[PDB]
Amino acid sequence: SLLPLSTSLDHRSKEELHQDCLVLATAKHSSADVEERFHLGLFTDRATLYRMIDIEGKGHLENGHPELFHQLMLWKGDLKGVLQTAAERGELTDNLVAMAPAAGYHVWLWAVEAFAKQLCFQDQYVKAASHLLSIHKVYEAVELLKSNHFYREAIAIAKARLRPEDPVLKDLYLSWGTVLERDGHYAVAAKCYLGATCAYDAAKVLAKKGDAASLRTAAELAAIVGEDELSASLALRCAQELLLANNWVGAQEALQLHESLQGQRLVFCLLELLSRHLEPFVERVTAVWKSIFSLDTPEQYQEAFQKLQNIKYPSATNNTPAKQLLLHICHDLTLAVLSQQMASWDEAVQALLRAVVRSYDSGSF
Amino acid sequence: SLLPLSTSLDHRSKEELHQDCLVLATAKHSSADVEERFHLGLFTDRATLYRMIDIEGKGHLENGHPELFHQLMLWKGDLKGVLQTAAERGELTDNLVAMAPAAGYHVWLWAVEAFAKQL
Repeated sequence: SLLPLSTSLDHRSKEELHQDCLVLATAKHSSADVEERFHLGLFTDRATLYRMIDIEGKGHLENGHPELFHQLMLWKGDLKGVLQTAAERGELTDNLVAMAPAAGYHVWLWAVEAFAKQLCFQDQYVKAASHLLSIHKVYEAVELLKSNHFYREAIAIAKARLRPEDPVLKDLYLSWGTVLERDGHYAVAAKCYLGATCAYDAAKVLAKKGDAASLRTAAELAAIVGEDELSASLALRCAQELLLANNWVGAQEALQLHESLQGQRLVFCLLELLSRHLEPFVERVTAVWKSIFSLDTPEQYQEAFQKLQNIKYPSATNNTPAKQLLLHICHDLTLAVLSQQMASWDEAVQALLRAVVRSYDSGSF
Repeated sequence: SLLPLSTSLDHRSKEELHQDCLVLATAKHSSADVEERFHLGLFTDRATLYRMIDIEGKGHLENGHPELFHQLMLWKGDLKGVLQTAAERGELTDNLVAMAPAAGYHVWLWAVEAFAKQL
């Protein structure tokens, strides 16, 4: 058990025990004979059981039980010495630090501070951070935790200690988000940026994913945080990225989140009509605009055109997939069918010529 | 690890994370929607991550890890309460008594005296 050597050399032959008793009688009544048998320190005097305990401690190596090794000094009473020598060999543990304040408060503080290091090299940074929290080392309990690549617990501790207006918590959010940027987890990065009371970059990091659903969610987030033009740009960008597989009406309703993409809405209507034509038109277009989009009056029919003539697309060279080529052609056709009525036909014929030239240029027959 | 529930309901589908981000944006800018998802307490405010930690603690029974259960209150800061309730259920341990003198000397004395009985 705790003293295997004593119980081993205490159940010997009866003659051995008789000799031990004789030696004890000789030593008690008065002494190099008692030195050979250390266990008589249990009965002889105080100066001998100390040596017996020391022998037991140095014998407590082969069984790998440093807890009893360090507890024996508590019986001897040298708590300070065993605490000091335990950290040097990397043997300080929770058991030893339990009686750390027995010798004094400063002794306990030294014990926990030293145990923090060993827990650091023993992949126990959470326990170390808790121990630094014990002496109310609030600021230090988070820097090592985040440096050890543990941001969730660090932020939890910082919020538990520090008030929300503290400057040493937003840095945790920004650092965790920046780390997550390269990891490809843009949603949680946007969450971290949102929690850092700076949502301007949250929409951008959410949009950085590139998926149409991610683009739309970034648009909605930017609308929520008050970035109206940013949300409008995000919706416009998700519009084309939604049209690839089979989605036409989904992008039609996605363009509705802000009241600045009505021209894009009626252009994507032409996209749908031209795509269906691949399975008159100039009047069916405006009829569908009147019916579905509920825009039937010359009044706004001009101001819905002036916002569509202000944007220009690239030259649309030969090397490009036909999708955005058709999108640009249909946008120009929409501009033509707009300008054909409220003004002279010069703009209509010019826009029709522009559309036909764009279609011809990119080798598209 | 220490918070299996958070890392479980934090690696969900991308649409779920987008909805969580939308709810966080709605709650930050001003709220019964944030109550359903407790992990937003990590980002929302102080009054919510306390409830998240409490939920984690009450979920720390099925895995049989009372050490983390009692360490979570150290993060929350109620060392006295966790020390007092640990002895009643027979869960006071060497780890808990390590930070016993953090709240005070008499607290440590009570902690060791109570741990003596359980031992």
